[PDB]
Amino acid sequence: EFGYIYRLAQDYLQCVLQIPQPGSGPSKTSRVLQNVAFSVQKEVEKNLKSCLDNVNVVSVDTARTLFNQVMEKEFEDGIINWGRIVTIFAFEGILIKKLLRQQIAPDVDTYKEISYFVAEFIMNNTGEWIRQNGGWENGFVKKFEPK
Ligand SMILES: *CCC(=O)N(c1ccc(O[C@@H]2CC[C@@H](N)C2)cc1)[C@@H](C)c1ccc(C(F)(F)F)c(C#N)c1
Repeated sequence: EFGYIYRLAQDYLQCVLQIPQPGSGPSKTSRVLQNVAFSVQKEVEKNLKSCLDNVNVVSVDTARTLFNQVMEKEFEDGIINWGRIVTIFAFEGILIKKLLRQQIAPDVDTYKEISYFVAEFIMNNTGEWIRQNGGWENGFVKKFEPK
């Protein structure tokens, strides 16, 4: 459900921003996701450096527009797979790093807005495929957890 996906998206943004939230800590799914998505994010940052250096992410609306353009390109052939879902989180990590650095009126309460639209996209466009492929615990974690 939305709340579950929003918590994954929020946890990943907090991981990239170096602000882990105090308390019981991230779930097993979140821990596995942070590891795989961060690895994909680092690869994307290097491989698409010229492409990422040409944008100025001055606002949440600018980040939303950029994210939608990436999603149209990522899923243009209509196929969904777990590697593509991990790539969504990798792009939200890149967007929050650019927003911290380039946002016009830096607003600490706008990192949750990026997490929100990423969760809306995941739920609306990939949610049914995720559920049919086992959800996060029986699908995602089984595929990507350490061997
Ligand atoms: C380089 C083209 C470009 O400026 N661009 C863009 C980046 C990435 C894709 O598609 C991904 C790579 C190929 C597929 N696997 C998906 C498409 C277009 C823009 C729209 C862009 C630049 C920078 C960012 C950044 F992350 F830095 F904020 C985004 C985003 N989000 C998009």
